[PDB]
Amino acid sequence: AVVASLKPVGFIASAIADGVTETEVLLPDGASEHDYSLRPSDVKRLQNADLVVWVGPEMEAFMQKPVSKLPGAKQVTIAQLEDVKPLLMKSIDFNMHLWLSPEIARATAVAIHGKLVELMPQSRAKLDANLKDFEAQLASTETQVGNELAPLKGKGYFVFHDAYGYFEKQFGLTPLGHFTVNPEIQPGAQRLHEIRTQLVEQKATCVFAEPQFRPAVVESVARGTSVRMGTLDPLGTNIKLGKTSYSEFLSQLANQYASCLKG
Ligand SMILES: [Co+2]
Repeated sequence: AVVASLKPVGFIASAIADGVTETEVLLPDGASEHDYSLRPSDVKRLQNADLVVWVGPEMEAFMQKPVSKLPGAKQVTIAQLEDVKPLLMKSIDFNMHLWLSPEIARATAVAIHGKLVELMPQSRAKLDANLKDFEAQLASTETQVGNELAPLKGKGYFVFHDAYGYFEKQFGLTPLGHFTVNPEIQPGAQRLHEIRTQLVEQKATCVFAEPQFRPAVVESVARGTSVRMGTLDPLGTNIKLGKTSYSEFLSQLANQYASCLKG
């Protein structure tokens, strides 16, 4: 099996490995990439994996130590791939939400493919086909997502999690910035004043919460203002692993944006 750190990383892995081997994801649905510790049993899961795919030490802090017990030959460490490094964005220290970049997703898929071919040369033909099928899917999706978000150019929005920079830049979306907010408690008066001022001064169209946010949080932020409330899921909790899962994840995100922004 290929073991991926986070679910969308698993979506990319499962496209290349479909019909050759299994793909498992380490981070459970609902968990945060920034606040997690691996299970006691994951140690054996990593040792048995054919391949471990992760972003890198600036993203999955929960994997630094366990990954040092693995040869670099077993790893696809996306942030440190030669073709990924020139693609890294700041951030105004790079933004490490790489699985949201169709071009880094392609570089990731090439790396996975290269390595599975070495380990399973008998499955070369299937692996080659899976890479070709992944490219075809992703290019159709890029076209669809591009068409979807183009009429939304110029509509400014804020988000509560700075995870979307690679996606936004490729598809011409107008983010205004992000806010650092507690997902669990209602914002107090100060934080509400600072946010709502920006919402009004910058004439925001939307604020986007995330699934792990209890509804009353964003509702409190939006109260009074004419700003609409949306939801984005950067980890595609909703979507099941499989051949078409990465393309599905990107389309769902574009729909989430459009569902609030169209208007
Ligand atoms: Co994040």
